[PDB]
Amino acid sequence: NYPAEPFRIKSVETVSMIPRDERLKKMQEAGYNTFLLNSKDIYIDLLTDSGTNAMSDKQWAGMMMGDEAYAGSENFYHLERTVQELFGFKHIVPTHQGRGAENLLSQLAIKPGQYVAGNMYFTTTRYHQEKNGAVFVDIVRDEAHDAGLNIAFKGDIDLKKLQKLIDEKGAENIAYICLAVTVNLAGGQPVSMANMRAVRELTAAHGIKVFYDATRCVENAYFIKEQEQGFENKSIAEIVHEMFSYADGCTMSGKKDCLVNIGGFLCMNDDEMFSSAKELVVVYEGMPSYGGLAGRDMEAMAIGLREAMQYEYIEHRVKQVRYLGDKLKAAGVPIVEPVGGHAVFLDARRFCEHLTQDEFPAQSLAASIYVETGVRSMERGIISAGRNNVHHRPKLETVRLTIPRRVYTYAHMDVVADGIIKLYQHKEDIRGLKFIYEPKQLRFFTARFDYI
Amino acid sequence: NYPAEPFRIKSVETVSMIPRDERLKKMQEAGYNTFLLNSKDIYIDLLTDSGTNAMSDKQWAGMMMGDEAYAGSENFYHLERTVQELFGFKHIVPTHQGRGAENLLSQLAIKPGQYVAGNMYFTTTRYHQEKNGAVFVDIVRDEAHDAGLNIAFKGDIDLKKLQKLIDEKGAENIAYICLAVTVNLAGGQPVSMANMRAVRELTAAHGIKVFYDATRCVENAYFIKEQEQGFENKSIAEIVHEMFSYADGCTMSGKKDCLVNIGGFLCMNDDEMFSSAKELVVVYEGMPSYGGLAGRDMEAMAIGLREAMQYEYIEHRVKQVRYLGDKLKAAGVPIVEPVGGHAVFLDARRFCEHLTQDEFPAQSLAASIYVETGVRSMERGIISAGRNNVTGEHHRPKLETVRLTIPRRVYTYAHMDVVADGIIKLYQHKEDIRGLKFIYEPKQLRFFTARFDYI
Amino acid sequence: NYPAEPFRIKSVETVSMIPRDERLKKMQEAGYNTFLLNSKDIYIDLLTDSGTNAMSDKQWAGMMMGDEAYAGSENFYHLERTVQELFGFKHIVPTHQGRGAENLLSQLAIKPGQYVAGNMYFTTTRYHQEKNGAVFVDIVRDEAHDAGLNIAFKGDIDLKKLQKLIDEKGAENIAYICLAVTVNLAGGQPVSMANMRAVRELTAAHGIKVFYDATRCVENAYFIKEQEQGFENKSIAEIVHEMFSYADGCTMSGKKDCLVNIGGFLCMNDDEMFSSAKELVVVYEGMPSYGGLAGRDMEAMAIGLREAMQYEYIEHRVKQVRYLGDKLKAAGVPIVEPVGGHAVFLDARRFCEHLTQDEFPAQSLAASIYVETGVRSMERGIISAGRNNVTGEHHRPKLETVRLTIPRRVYTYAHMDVVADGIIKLYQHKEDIRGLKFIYEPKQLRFFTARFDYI
Amino acid sequence: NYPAEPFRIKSVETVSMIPRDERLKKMQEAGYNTFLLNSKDIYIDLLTDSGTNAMSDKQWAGMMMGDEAYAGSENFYHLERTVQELFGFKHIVPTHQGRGAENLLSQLAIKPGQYVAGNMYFTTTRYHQEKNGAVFVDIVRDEAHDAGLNIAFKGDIDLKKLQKLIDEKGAENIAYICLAVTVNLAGGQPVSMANMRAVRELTAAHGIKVFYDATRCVENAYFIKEQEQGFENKSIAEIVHEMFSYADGCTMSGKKDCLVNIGGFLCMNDDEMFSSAKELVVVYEGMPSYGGLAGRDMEAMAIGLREAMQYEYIEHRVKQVRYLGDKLKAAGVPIVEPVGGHAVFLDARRFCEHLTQDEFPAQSLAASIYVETGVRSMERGIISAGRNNVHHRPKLETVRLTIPRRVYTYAHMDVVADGIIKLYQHKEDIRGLKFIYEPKQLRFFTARFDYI
Ligand SMILES: CC1=C(O)/C(=C\N=C(/Cc2ccccc2)C(=O)O)C(COP(=O)(O)O)=CN1
Ligand SMILES: CC1=C(O)/C(=C\N=C(/Cc2ccccc2)C(=O)O)C(COP(=O)(O)O)=CN1
Ligand SMILES: Cc1ncc(COP(=O)(O)O)c(/C=N/[C@@H](Cc2ccccc2)C(=O)O)c1O
Ligand SMILES: Cc1ncc(COP(=O)(O)O)c(/C=N/[C@@H](Cc2ccccc2)C(=O)O)c1O
Ligand SMILES: [K+]
Ligand SMILES: [K+]
Ligand SMILES: [K+]
Ligand SMILES: [K+]
Repeated sequence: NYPAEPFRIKSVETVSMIPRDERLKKMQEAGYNTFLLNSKDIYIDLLTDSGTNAMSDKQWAGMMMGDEAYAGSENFYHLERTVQELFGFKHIVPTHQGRGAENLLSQLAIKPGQYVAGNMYFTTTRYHQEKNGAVFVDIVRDEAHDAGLNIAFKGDIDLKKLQKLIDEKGAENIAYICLAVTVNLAGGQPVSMANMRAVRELTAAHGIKVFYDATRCVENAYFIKEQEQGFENKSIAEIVHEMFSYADGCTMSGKKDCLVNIGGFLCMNDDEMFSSAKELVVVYEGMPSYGGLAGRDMEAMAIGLREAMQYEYIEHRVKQVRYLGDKLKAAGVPIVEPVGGHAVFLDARRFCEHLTQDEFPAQSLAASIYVETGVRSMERGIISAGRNNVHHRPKLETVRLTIPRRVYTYAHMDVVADGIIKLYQHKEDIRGLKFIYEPKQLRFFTARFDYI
Repeated sequence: NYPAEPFRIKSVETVSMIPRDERLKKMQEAGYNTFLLNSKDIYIDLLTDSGTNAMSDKQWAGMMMGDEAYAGSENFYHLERTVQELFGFKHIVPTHQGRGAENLLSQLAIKPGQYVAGNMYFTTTRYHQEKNGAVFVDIVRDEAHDAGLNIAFKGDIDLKKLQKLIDEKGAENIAYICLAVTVNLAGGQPVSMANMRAVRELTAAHGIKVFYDATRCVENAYFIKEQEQGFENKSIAEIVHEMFSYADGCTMSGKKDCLVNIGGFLCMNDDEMFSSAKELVVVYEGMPSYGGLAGRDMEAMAIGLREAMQYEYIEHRVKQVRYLGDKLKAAGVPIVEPVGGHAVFLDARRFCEHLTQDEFPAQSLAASIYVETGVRSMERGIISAGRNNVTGEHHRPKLETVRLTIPRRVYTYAHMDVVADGIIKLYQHKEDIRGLKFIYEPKQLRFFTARFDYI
Repeated sequence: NYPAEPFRIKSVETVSMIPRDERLKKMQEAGYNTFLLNSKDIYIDLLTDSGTNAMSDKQWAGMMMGDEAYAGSENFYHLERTVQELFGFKHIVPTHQGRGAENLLSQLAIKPGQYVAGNMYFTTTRYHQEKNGAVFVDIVRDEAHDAGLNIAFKGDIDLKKLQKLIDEKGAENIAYICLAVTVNLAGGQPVSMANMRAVRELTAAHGIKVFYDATRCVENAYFIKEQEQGFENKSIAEIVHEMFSYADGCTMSGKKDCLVNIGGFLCMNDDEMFSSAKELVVVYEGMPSYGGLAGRDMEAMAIGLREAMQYEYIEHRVKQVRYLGDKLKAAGVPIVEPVGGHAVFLDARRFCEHLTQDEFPAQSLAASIYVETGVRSMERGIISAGRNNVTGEHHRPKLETVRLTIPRRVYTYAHMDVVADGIIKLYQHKEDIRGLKFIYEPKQLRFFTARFDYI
Repeated sequence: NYPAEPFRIKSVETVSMIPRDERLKKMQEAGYNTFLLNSKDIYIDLLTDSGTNAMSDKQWAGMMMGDEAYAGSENFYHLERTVQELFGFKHIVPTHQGRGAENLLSQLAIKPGQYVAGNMYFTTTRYHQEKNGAVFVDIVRDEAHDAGLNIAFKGDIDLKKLQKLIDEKGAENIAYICLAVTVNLAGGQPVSMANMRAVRELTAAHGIKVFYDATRCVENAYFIKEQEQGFENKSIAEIVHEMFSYADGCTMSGKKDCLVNIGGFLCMNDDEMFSSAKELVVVYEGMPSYGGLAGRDMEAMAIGLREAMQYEYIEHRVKQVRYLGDKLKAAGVPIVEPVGGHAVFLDARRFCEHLTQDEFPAQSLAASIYVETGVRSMERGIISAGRNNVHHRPKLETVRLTIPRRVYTYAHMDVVADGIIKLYQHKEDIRGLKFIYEPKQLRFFTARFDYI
């Protein structure tokens, strides 16, 4: 039901084990904002799965083989051929991480006033689209916004919505479709191959380009192998390769499914766009031959992307997340369903119905969770959705327990679940928050609170 | 209760995950001898807790700071200060691992014909004692030889036996007392502080030296903290320091409780013996300032011994082993009791009570465990006992066991479940396990390269 | 005098050692464009001193201690304290390297139509200034444009030009002064402390901000210690701290003087600009607590910046480059003078005075150097200048040079001899060097992938 | 004439650069014994080439791939096949370093009262021979004991002496011939292939076994390629393999020519001796499958032994030593000739003729050299030769400047030479030593002196 880790522990990261009374003072020193906690005071850090992964012995051997040459590095060639083989795109440009690739794509592929349509959006991706003049259009199925609705492949694009956008706006005014795998904001929900194929067919008939946000494509491939009829006999690598065969290019944060702590890249099949991409990468990232990465990190990412294709690794990755979700759900703790590939999302408005929204139940729930167990989590609701000129009220008001790859055990998942549940058994005791410091911008990062 | 890992995974070691049918072929190519399996074919390797530990990020940082100088390495001085602080001995000599320290001690402290008495024995330790002319005497409590008896501090020396030896042989004819912590041969059983003090008191009244085999002294310290009344407010480091205050020196395999993959050392308080040890170490190991270790490894061992003093680390280490024993015992699987600090020992005589010992039930059980789970375990039964080469008969040990030896910080509870679930499943059909026979038996060291086939 | 390396080799990087005939084939397969050679085919790679440095054992120990947390990493706090101590700025934001910091600064500090004035320019720096609407003005001393003039502190800003700009355009229309240390385009020439103070004094009287391009500020500090009277009793760290006391902030490529393979940062004293920078860094680089770097790299950069303050290290760094220039100059080989902190620039116009600039003498000289020695160098001449795409004509730079760029702590004087001996041998038969012509020219970034063949 | 380093610097070992006045106090704190100096106070440490080498990036990648299994390690199999391929012996037993292999060989191959004959001897090797009851006989050519005599292949065995030993003692009373390559005590002097072939032919005709001390066999192979007629077209690896084809087994300290910081092994062709070796290694070293080494060190040594076969590496290794020797000899500094593979040996009785032997000119010369430059060196004369029951007066009274592999540059060699020469230009100023502390045993290690 829940497989054991398909690897051994090679080396350990020492943690402190400071007790509850001391954690309380550390939380109070952070003004009750988990973003202000220091890493040295954290037992289990579930802020994000981005860049927090444990590398393997083979990756660390590659780390000693960094060819740091400015051009012509063996590490660059290894990453290049690995991505060409596993993803099937003609051209690759490394970037220091995913939002560097998004910066390049959005400048290369958007004319001001055009539309970018996607299955929901991610913060940085949509910023770079809009900064370059695009209008974002959400074409995900309506169900993906219903947090409790347990349906498969919730990340799928609604073809009816895409058709409507083409009819109302015209194909020439659509810069591209942005298809993300998995869909982070919906809870890490996967996209079916049938949907990628149908989106490809409809866009190609109109000459519209498709670019993937590939950041968790291996988790997505696992959901396809597990749940999409006809893929039970296909390897993860076969599934990944077919996925990208329905795309014109992709942006990738290697910090996610390539099992590294830094790294990303931009892929594309078009030669002229590749030429333009090489001119632009020099401005922001570095020469096309390293893209703002040390040689040893191009090497680690090449090795990690291939490790991620191992069935047992990605099965265990996803089922470990699922174990945390299953234990919370069996206790009645309200969560986004179905559990996604990389995180369990608490529904904090359901958790703290005794507190009003304006008392910040997600922030105070995250604070309570650290004090009782030593775990940090992130905000994924109104605050992240931004404010609107004419707030950006989201249906998904979530607190994220984000699982780094290969870092934690099921016993760590139990510490997390036991603490969230023991809190949930006295849920009414948790206390609302009020600001005592709020900056104008990026407030989730440095704002400070106190109890009402 | 079983605590969560008081650490995170910093990096992982790749494993193959081959399925049962392919494990059966690897087991057959190994002649059904788990000692012959390739490491790359093993998912969970419980052959030994020696030298198989996972180091920390701080140790690996130390590995980048190896001062490889032949004499005067900063890493030696760090190892020296650390052992002087944590164990309290005056002098320390590094050795490449534990049996190199034993070689030195036995040459330094034994005159031929003298007796060495200990709480049971370990093979390398006793060999070096006997090779240098000592006669071994077991002075452990009789309870330690009852593998089913669930009692605390089973490793304790019987003071009456030690008193008896002093009276019959004479104090001047006893080279030293060899007190091991924990006691490996009894299943990893701890020694109480009460016992260490009484032994120190009795030997000191007669001028007799006491040297500890300190290889799992931190596991031992945890049992004292957990179970000896009056130690509940003492830190692991306090307990360790007090333990060694009752010895004249020690031999240590860092490969066990110092959380490293190689390394050991010899400690002593006597200045004259220290001079002689420095003269001998150059013969077998290296200079007194590196003792057959790279500078980076003295550094890793210095850091790891200090890491081992963290209460939550050693609590979890010992309770992870206990989890494995508890789950087996709850399904009725026969094991040595109580569970020791580092391993669970299956009682293969009872597990395979349809087989005779001449059909090698421990060897066969270990083969079955690997086939069913990808877990390697060690035969510790008639095969490892060897054959009497005077008579040609097997040595027939009372203990016919399979050792599930747990490396420190390498595995999780889910790995422990893989081990337990597969053993419990084997146990539910234990009568189906077949006997083995030799098809190749070397003259010596037969457990290492012997090959078998099913009867 | 040329000091010995004030370090030992801890580990080496394997190289192939292919002979001349096989180097000729690799050069031909690269289309005679050294930017196209494979790193594995190069013995001594002098393409750039950026990101190619050798780290120390202490830095590699830091690499094992990467706290990879998304926010609040211990490595960030270490980098923060270190830069606050050594540079003296109030606020620091990591960026993945120097041009990421430049992107942020130019967006934060420039209103469209304003002027940015500097001591010459660097390509990425000036691009981000112009992309955000600034007009660039060169206020370096006229001497810096005379490549043969052997004078000290050639990088100094002409205070009269800065005064002239303030009077003609108005102080409110100057976004900031961009003072680079050293000045790359003049050959790596240093700026005097006297000049930094005078610039600070003049700009402060008008409310004008000053930001340093601090990429080789430690090389710059060494020239001040060596050649500016009154600094002979000052430590490198004292000089560095005083330099930055005359700026409102800086952009830094750690890939140069912080002795790392990746990393950079943005510094400033202004609280309001710091808030805005924290809002912008999330757009392009990452959180203010990692800025597009792994935790291990913030750690390595923190350790390396502090290592760079050691006098003997930077003395040897700069004198190793000087050794290369001196040996070339003594054989009559034409170079930019005086030699800068990080590179020797061959004057390929004069070296190949039998070729026209349209025959690409720098590109060809660099191809010849690799064939004869296995040394890679960078074309910094008409090819890198690019083609005017409005008119189709080459951009024709006054400087037609080959850059021998020296990575820090990677090479020895014997490697410098390989470079010099081969160049001197080429020079003794310089008339034999052939012109090149395009056989493939990309529309943009032509120095990176253009291919050539001999005329 | 002197090639540049055939590698780049990947990482540096930080040193202090403390000046002369501070070095003087550190030397005085060491009682004027370089063995008592702390490594952190040393710029250039030339005490020994044993275990002090710089590893490569590929070796450090292998260090991250340590398979620490007690039996069946991939690292063991790699070392095993590498040694079988490069040395050609049937069986290999790892040991933690060379004297662990000597302990095994001497117990396996010596009956009490038998003779072991060799081309000179080394300290640990001869101790293990004699401890197991053998009588040592030196059968090196007489010239090898003449330090100033510049002749090629000074390490060669005198076949006339070997013949005499067989005739006087009888073949059955000779346990084995111990042939070392190079010969350390003679100054690192090489042995010719012609001599290894002739020793093999004579011993085999009498049934006498030959075991090599292989510790610097790659340096030896370089001397053969450079100087022995007919080997100029042979690769280093071809030469090494032919060398060991004239032996029944060998002891190897990997700490020397295998380019590692720890490690060694015992090789042999005989099956019964291998079986006996496996039983004995368990007592002293570890199981035959790791022999007292971590897996990662078996890996590093397998990689390093193959790196040592690169012609340009070993040419530069030897010529760097030769450069130091040439610069001293051009200044009139008296040295052992010809310069050997691993060290330059000062002749300190010729250097300090104004001081008597009993004033310890070698010790005080080593002290002076550290104070003026930051360099440590070792004693190789009477003190190392031991005392005799009925001193062991040696013709070779040498101070060794021992060069670790891949650690230092020619500029470091110049610091060393310039300091020894500037001393030699005022040689008469150096001051004799007297004991202020002398232990009974191992006195070179901890004894303390003062100036007369
Ligand atoms: C689907 C998807 C992502 O999840 C993604 C990064 N995720 C992140 C990191 C992050 C970014 C912004 C605010 C908070 C946290 C996550 O914590 O979820 C990026 C950017 O990649 P980058 O971080 O490598 O620039 C692109 N697409
Ligand atoms: C020819 C030869 C060697 O040189 C050798 C080691 N040399 C050493 C190390 C050493 C040993 C004893 C006293 C002083 C220094 C050297 O400094 O010269 C060994 C022992 O190997 P080991 O050190 O690996 O045990 C065997 N044969
Ligand atoms: C109580 C005690 N005292 C001394 C030592 C020696 O230390 P060292 O020389 O190994 O460092 C050991 C180590 N025991 C290992 C390794 C082993 C040894 C022989 C056969 C199989 C396995 C095991 O129990 O597996 C020990 O447990
Ligand atoms: C004075 C000065 N200011 C800023 C930067 C940017 O720093 P960063 O973004 O590289 O970290 C640099 C780095 N210069 C490199 C790299 C390079 C860049 C373009 C073409 C070729 C090579 C070179 O001189 O080789 C610099 O020298
Ligand atoms: K990270
Ligand atoms: K090991
Ligand atoms: K780099
Ligand atoms: K060493």
